[PDB]
Amino acid sequence: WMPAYACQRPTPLTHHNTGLSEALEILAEAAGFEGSEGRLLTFCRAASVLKALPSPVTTLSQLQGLPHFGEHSSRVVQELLEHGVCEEVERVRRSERYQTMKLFTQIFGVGVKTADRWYREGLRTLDDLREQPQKLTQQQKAGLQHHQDLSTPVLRSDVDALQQVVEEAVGQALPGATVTLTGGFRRGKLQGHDVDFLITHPKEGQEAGLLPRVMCRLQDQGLILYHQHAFERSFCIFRLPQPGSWKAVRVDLVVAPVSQFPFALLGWTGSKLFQRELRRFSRKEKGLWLNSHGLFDPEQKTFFQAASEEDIFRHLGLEYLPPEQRNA
DNA sequence: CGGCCTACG
DNA sequence: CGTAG
DNA sequence: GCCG
Ligand SMILES: [Cl-]
Ligand SMILES: [Mg+2]
Ligand SMILES: [Mg+2]
Ligand SMILES: [Mg+2]
Ligand code: NA
Repeated sequence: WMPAYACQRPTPLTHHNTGLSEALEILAEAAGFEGSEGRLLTFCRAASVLKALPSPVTTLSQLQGLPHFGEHSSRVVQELLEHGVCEEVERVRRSERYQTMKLFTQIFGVGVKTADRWYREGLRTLDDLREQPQKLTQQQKAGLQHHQDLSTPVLRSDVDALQQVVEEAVGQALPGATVTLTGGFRRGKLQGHDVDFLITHPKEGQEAGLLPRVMCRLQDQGLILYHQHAFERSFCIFRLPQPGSWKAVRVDLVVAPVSQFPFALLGWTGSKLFQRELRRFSRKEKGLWLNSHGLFDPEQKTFFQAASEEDIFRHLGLEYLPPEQRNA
């Protein structure tokens, strides 16, 4: 009664097993910091199964038969049910390795590999990093200078204001181009740590060269605190107005041709785990190769045309899930 | 045991 | 290496 | 870590 892939079941944003899923997610995150992507995936998948259940797990019996629950994830849940805490989870939470890797990887421009190297060198705090700016990229310098603002949640109210300013620049860059809110806010989140936008134009080909024109215009309006500069994804830090001041916010801008827009919308709406699971399902169960540009049949050597996300779910033999049910 | 999503900057 | 969902 |  519980399918094995997250793309085969609705997952709402709020659910009935929040504490259990959060614990499993700590173990997933810690596995990622050690480079164990397989263990990360299993703990993420097990967490997501609990998000999709219709009521709280109250007894270990209720895990029997659920996919992605083996000895380890079951023991975590058992300890939480019996004692309200899991010793392994709490040991990870208080560990210097976990806390420092979490802090470093949260920096824009720093991934697991950089964070791990800094950890092995003995670095532990952001001020440690600030004291040797020679070992930092321009991107990392920006991420470090803006880290405090970037750690503050972006509210839905902030999103609406940002969308209007992006639409103004996009309209001058290319009249008729459109801006669609994606990522977590499209799935119904009330907060986030960034804002994701997808830009297209109804006339195929007109979107070529668009993103540099949009970036130049936002830069000229004084709104860009940082960006990496032909391109189609821009990872920016924007100046967002606040009462009597402003704050830095991460904004991602993506361009797609309208022929690819359903695939880009699907990919950029997420969740991350939902999309990994959907691509895994496509390839392993249907023999089709999915990305944010299209869906390829490698036997016929043809690309599926899609005019909607609904088309893509139908192509893959899956019941449609609206964005609010993709919170795997 | 092999596999674990698949891109772009 | 970083980034994204 | 789990699935097939
Ligand atoms: Cl692993
Ligand atoms: Mg986002
Ligand atoms: Mg983003
Ligand atoms: Mg992210
Ligand atoms: Na980072």
